[PDB]
Amino acid sequence: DKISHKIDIPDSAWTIGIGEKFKNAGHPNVKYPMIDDSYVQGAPLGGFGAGTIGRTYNGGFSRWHLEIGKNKYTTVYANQFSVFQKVEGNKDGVAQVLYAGEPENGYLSSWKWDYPKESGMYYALYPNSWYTYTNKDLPVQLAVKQFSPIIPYNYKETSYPVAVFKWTAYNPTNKNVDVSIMFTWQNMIGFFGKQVNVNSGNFNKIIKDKSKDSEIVAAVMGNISNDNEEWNGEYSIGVKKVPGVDISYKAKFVTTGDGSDLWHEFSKNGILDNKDDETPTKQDGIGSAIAVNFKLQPGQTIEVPFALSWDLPIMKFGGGDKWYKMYTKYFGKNGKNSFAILKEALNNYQKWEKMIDDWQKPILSNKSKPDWYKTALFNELYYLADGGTAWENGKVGEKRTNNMFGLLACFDYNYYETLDVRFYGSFPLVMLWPDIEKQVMRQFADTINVQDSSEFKVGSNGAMAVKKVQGMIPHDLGSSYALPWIKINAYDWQNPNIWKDLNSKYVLLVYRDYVLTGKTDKEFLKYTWKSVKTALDKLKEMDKDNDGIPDNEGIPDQTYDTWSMKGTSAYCGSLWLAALKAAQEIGKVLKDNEAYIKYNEWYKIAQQNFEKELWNGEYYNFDTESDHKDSIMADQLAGQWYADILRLGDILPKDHVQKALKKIYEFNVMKFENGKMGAVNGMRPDGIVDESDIQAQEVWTGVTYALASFMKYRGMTEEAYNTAYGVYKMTYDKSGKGYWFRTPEAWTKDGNYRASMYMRPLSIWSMEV
Ligand SMILES: OC[C@H]1O[C@H](F)[C@H](O)[C@@H](O)[C@@H]1O
Ligand SMILES: [Ca+2]
Repeated sequence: DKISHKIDIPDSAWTIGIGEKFKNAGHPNVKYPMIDDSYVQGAPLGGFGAGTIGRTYNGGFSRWHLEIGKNKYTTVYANQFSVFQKVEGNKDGVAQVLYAGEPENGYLSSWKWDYPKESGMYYALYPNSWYTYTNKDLPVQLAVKQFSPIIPYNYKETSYPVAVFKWTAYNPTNKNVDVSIMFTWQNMIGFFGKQVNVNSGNFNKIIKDKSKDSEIVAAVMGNISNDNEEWNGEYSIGVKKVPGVDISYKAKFVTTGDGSDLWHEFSKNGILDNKDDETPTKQDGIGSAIAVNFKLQPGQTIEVPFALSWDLPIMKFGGGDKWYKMYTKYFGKNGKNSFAILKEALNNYQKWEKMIDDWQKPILSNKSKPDWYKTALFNELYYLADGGTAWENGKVGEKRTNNMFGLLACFDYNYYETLDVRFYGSFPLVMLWPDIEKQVMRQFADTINVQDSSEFKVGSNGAMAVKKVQGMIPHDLGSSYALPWIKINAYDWQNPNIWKDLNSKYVLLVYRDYVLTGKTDKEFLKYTWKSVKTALDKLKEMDKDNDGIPDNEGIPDQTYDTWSMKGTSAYCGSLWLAALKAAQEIGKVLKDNEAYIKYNEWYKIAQQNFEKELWNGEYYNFDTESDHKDSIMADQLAGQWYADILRLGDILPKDHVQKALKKIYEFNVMKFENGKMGAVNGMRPDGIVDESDIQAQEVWTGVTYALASFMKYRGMTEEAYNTAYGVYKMTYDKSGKGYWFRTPEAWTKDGNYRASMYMRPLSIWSMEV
């Protein structure tokens, strides 16, 4: 490997061999079908709300999130980079597709597939990823850096449906070598959203943009229809000319054929026919190819940028609503703008690289932090793009001031902005994209007094319940299968209108968003204040026994939605205490004296009774009335965790908090698989995992990262990082279960999982507060 010295990969990048088989991989541990796309994954490309494309460590474009809210795992084999090399003096050169695999059927059989093992590496530190190619049959070594401009405090470039592929080629040998790099792409119009005639009318054109000291050559792959539908738009691939490279292209090759129309040209001398052809297709799939060719002398290095863009302006959800995607603000809505997007990337990628380096640098340069922690911190952010992210710029047919936003909990539980989960998972938004965060919270504020008296069947017990109760915060803002932002509470496994955590978590999120953006945004507190008061007042009515604390009802009436709580729970009780203290403080900021006094009174009574009911001398009991009420819960002091972040001080005695955290580390971490897999949710005081429910026997990745954050604030530094390390290890390490770029909600002691691609582990960013 002589190419790594010519590029700048951070030591904390996650790494794997191209074509590496992984032997330890986990699978779903549930009864019903659950997504398992395998361990062949990579860091995604594409902006927030743009739709994303997962290019895996084997080189294939395989995890398709272009249909917003859906996960489709299938390798589009025509989408590749390929290389040609010929040493001066030899009769023939060699050509190779840079993909460690081959097609299942006979399409593209002429191409040279099966990139060999032990001949290259993949690296990822989101939003960047890299491939190096160090192959004994390729004398010139190559590397690519690929990325999308995902940039904190930037709501523009961060939305773009674009990827840059910055190639570096170096000749370590003593002979001249002719080199070509080719990007191929299928015209994917009709890949989704078209019920019949899926290729019909697709056509490709070549754009040559020649301006002094600029040449870009690009293929635009679109459809003859000017219809404005979810399926219609354009894809573009292209390259910017640099000194010493020549550009060639082929506008149209057949993807549903043997591929020799293209490959016979590329494999001969690395130079394509430059054949334009705008003839639309009928049944056949078609694609385009953009190539560069250059000669590298001994010791010479050259850099060349390619790019990919996709202009699919309309997202459609299953309930029938069509919305424009955020990036349309910047490029237009007509779906004929893929070249403009591509051109912007090709002309500005160096600036974008520097902007990404500027934001990563504070963390990467901190030599007190171990590299594994940096690997997790950056790569967990993949989910902000890959979580079915929806970000609207108007309803089709509709002009408002704000752009509504939603992140899925996951794809198996297809619910936007699940608030009980976002309590953990929204840290990167408040810390890095706070205008999005506040918009999402205003969305929730607006739902507080919505009433929908129509009834739904509760999944857990078959009983009927009201969809949405006035003054109760919703579980979610809908489903991609129905009507995001419009029809809330798509979730039906339990009735969220009786949950005891949602209203408190809402208030805690509001105050968090004020505190972590500098305690300056009084207008945000003013906007949300009525909803905060309503939320707490409604929750107070669920106190059955007049101890000043809402009573859990012997059912799963909170985020642990199969784990029953009864009476006063440590979890919901501590959240309530903290929410009361937050509301007191907002009351002071907004000069609402009567609110301050009321929530102060409620807080004092609740705090006294919480401590009396639950403090056992070593930790806080799980709750007051359940069968295993003395279980040690990993999340028992979630309210105190948030109180630390919100700078609300002690809600419980410092000494008791420290004892409880040490107990959790000693039991839930260290007695669960020797502390190498995170914190199990429930442990009995005899040191055996609590078996009352599956959720008690699970490690929750986002809960564990949050607990690590809590330990860190409380000065338990070793315990914090050891606790978090288990999650990193399981996710990323060779000794783990292969969950990179699909971190699940949960695993059991065998390492098998529930709900890959989950929002909650974004909570790792609470470790950076
Ligand atoms: O894993 C538990 C988790 O499962 C689903 F995502 C639910 O919608 C969430 O409310 C719940 O917290
Ligand atoms: Ca009570």
